[PDB]
Amino acid sequence: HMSTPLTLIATITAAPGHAEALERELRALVAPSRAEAGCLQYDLHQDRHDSHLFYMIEQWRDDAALERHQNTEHFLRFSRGNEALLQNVKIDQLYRLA
Repeated sequence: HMSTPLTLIATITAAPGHAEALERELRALVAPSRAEAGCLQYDLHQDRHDSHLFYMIEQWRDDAALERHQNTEHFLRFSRGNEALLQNVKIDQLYRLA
C-alpha cells in the first residue's frame, strides 16, 4: 500500500442469458460512484469476446473511501435483488508501481 491509491478490478460474470440485465444494473453504479469522495476512477467495461463478462476498474484514495462506497445507497441497491443475475464476482486489490 501507501500514498498510492488502491486499485480494484472487479470481474463480474452474468448468469447465462442475463448479460443485458446485469449491464443495466452495473451502469447504474457509475455516475454516483464517480462523484464519491476519494473516487479517483470508476469505469465499467464489457469483455471483447464474452458478453457475460464485465470489469469495473476503480481507484480509491484509501481503504476508508472504499469502505464508505459500500455503505452508499447506490452500492446497496446493486446488492438488493441481483444475486440470481450473477455467476461469479472476482475482486482483485492492487497498487500501482512507480
